Amino acid sequence: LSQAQKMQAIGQLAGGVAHDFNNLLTAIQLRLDELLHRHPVGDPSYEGLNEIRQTGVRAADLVRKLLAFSRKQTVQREVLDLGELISEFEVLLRRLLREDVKLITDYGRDLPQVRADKSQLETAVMNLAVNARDAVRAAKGGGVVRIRTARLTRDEAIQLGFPAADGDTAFIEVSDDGPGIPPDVMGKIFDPFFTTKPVGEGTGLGLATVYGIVKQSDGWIHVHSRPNEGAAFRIFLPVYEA
Amino acid sequence: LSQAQKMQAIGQLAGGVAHDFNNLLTAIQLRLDELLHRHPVGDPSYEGLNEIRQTGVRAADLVRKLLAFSRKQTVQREVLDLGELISEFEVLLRRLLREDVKLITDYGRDLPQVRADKSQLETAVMNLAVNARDAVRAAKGGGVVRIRTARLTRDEAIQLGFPAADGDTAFIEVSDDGPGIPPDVMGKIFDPFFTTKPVGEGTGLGLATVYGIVKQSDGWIHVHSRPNEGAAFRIFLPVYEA
Ligand SMILES: Nc1ncnc2c1ncn2[C@@H]1O[C@H](COP(=O)(O)OP(=O)(O)O)[C@@H](O)[C@H]1O
Ligand SMILES: Nc1ncnc2c1ncn2[C@@H]1O[C@H](COP(=O)(O)OP(=O)(O)O)[C@@H](O)[C@H]1O
Ligand SMILES: [Mg+2]
Ligand SMILES: [Mg+2]
Repeated sequence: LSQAQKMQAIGQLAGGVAHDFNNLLTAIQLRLDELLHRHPVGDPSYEGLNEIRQTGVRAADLVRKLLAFSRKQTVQREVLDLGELISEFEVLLRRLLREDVKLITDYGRDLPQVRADKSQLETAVMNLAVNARDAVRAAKGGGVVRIRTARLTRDEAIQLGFPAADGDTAFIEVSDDGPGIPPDVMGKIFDPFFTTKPVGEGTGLGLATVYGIVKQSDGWIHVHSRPNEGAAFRIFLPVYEA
Repeated sequence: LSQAQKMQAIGQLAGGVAHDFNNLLTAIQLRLDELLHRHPVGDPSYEGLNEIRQTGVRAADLVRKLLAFSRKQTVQREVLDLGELISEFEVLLRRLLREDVKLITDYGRDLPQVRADKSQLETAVMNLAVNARDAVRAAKGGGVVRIRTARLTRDEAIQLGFPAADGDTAFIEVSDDGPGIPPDVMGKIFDPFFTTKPVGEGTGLGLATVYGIVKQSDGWIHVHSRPNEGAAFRIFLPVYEA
């Protein structure tokens, strides 16, 4: 879980980099094949652009083959009671908060069955919690983290965050009383290695891990957060039956 | 060991790619800053080269931060008896050969103490063995893998393979009766993801793993092999005392 779950993080970062990287790479390929058309065989600039083109084909290939390997990781999708899951999380959740941070937990009606890798959801939810914990250091006394497990019908899902709800849906939400996330950053936030926290503190690994896990679990994740009025990360998973 | 040692491989590939990649990247940077000097602000080609330059600064950074994370892995350097190590390896070595492949094992005099991660050397030696096993499928009946644990004085080391021997030195060697490795390829052989074996079979992971482990262990690795007269991979580690 610090060894087996570092292996896990590598999976989810490798998957996200692969996405960012390949988009960048396309930008580069477009531009370079454009320059090659401008400055072909005869031009002094052709050799330099070609050498770059072919040396880039090589550097990209290594990266592609590494990322692809660096994912190839294993998951046990269990049927899990959603409530029973969070009740056992409560203990670590209590462990890492303490100090001041008031914690309030809120279990809804008719709490659904959900298909997922248990150890993954643990991490997902812990990453969110730790995030919420650092987001309220400033209030000392104010800080107030709130996690809200619940059911949701297709309609209740859409307004809460998830546009593409087929039918019923399971819902987790780690809220907080922090400063919130400015619009400037809200887009870049699950980006691998993105952080506002300084060099030695921040890594930018956490939410890429979360994003990957949610996506990995047939799931949608969505945030609403205003400036000054605290963050709130919400996870949506499909309900299970058989 | 299939989970904990996939994590291990990621370490050693990430470390090797990092090396190859950074060399490629330099080639590209040289050429691109040259083109920017040729075609500056005013030139139509300046925008395309700059856009490429800055989008490349971004794609490289992700890769750098991933590789650097993707290594950060853990090792227990034990003092290990060199002979006692290989005797327990004999069992897996016997496991994976069988069929035809004649095996001969050869334990030298005064068999030294060596400082290393046990599970790593297991893998290193298994990767070599599996390699030797596939390298003699063609003789059916001929194939003959030979592993040769032994001591070596500084001089005996130099002629066997290792130029930079301080003093005494521990020596492992997995030889075979295969076709050998042509000069064309001998350079590219520990390169991450390099293989001659076709797409579905080969991965090119094995010897990058080995190279990394040897280097990881204050160690030198060297091969002599002629065309037609079978491969022979040799590992040199420093002897231990305290
Ligand atoms: N609950 C929150 N409140 C305010 N800002 C947040 C919260 N969670 C995440 N962020 C912002 O999003 C960034 C990305 O999160 P993460 O991937 O965990 O980075 P880090 O690991 O450095 O915190 C953080 O660096 C932070 O700037
Ligand atoms: N004992 C050997 N005899 C002949 N060729 C070898 C031997 N060991 C390695 N090679 C060559 O070196 C390449 C690299 O080895 P490795 O990294 O294990 O690649 P792979 O995993 O595909 O075998 C092999 O693909 C093969 O072409
Ligand atoms: Mg975090
Ligand atoms: Mg191999």
